[PDB]
Amino acid sequence: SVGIVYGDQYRQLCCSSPKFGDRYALVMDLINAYKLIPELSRVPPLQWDSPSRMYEAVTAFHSTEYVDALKKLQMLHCEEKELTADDELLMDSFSLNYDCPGFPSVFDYSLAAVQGSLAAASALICRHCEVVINWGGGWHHAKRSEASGFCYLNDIVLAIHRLVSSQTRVLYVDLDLHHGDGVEEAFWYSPRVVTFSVHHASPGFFPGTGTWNFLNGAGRGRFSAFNLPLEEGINDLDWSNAIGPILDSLNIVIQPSYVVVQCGADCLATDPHRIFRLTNFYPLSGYLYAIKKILSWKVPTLILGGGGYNFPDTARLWTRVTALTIEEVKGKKMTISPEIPEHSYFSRYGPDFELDIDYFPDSIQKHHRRILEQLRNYADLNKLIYDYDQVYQLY
Ligand SMILES: CCCCCC(=O)N(O)[C@H]1CC(=O)N(c2ccc(Cl)cc2)C1=O
Ligand SMILES: [K+]
Ligand SMILES: [K+]
Ligand SMILES: [Zn+2]
Repeated sequence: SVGIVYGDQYRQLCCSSPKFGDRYALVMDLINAYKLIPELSRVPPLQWDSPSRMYEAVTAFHSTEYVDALKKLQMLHCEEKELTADDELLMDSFSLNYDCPGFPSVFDYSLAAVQGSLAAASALICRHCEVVINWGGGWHHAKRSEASGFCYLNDIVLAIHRLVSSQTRVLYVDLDLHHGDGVEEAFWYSPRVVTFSVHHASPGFFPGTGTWNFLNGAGRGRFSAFNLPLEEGINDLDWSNAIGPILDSLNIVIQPSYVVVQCGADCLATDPHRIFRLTNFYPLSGYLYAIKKILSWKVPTLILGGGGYNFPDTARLWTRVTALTIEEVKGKKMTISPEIPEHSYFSRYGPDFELDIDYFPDSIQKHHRRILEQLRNYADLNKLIYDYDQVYQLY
């Protein structure tokens, strides 16, 4: 069973932010336009018995003072009440400013992603679903006491905490254009959550981490945080060859109980960032290559969204990821028309109204040797036994 998180209230909240507007509606409506919803099990967002239960859940990671501030920000924006100088200073102390400003539903909006991803984790734990998709989740930058990169609450960290707290190891794979710093930091000292981010890094590029400083964890979590920074311009094939052996080696050595994949769509060639040149093509899209490989491991998996600022092309990609997941999990052939079906947001898919995006297409060897060494160090530190040459052969 492949699950997907949605709901009427969830849709309105996921569409209430100024930065991401109606992206989630385009995504879910295109999935619906392609007749995928009857193939999927709807997973409703988690709700709580009381304010105290909600607060307990969110402060499993975030600080009480930060959650207090995020609630107050919504309350202030809920009225005409412009912030006092003291309130501005309070918000600044949590980076609830500039790129992460307040809006009338900022706490409800960020809490909704947490509700969705926690529900997804529970459905995996109870084995109701083999894979769960949450295209309203994936906010990998939020820190314990700091908003960052349009992320206010870290739904990923809270979902992973629910998985490991259910011997359990989690592999987190972050495919976003940006380094998954918030998730990496949360599990820096934890050997049982191994994090792996592939991303662009360059001077002045957000958030700045995930590159040479390589730090890789600390304490009992030493060697447990993996990173592969790539230069601008990389295409589907080169990105696939860069991460492919790393993914397979992580699965062999870690033997994870769960995999959590952040599938931010800002690596697409048509994203306004214009840094990587990945596609959604399925003849092959780097995203689909990676997701297909992860799903072949037959490990219960959470697939999350993230970045993606070209909303129709994000919808194009995530619709294909959803169909691929159905096909790989259920063994059911999926046939998506190359033409965008008529539906509410059909006019947004100009100019050609095709499902393919409108695009025409040894430093990594050193990184591979470095990561192989780090994997061996992780395995030694943690008394894990693994076929050294079967893993080296992957590269
Ligand atoms: C969780 C994924 C979506 C939101 C975060 C993310 O992964 N995004 O896609 C980037 C895009 C971008 O340009 N930023 C950014 C740049 C500079 C500054 Cl200062 C703050 C934010 C992000 O956070
Ligand atoms: K990433
Ligand atoms: K870790
Ligand atoms: Zn991003």
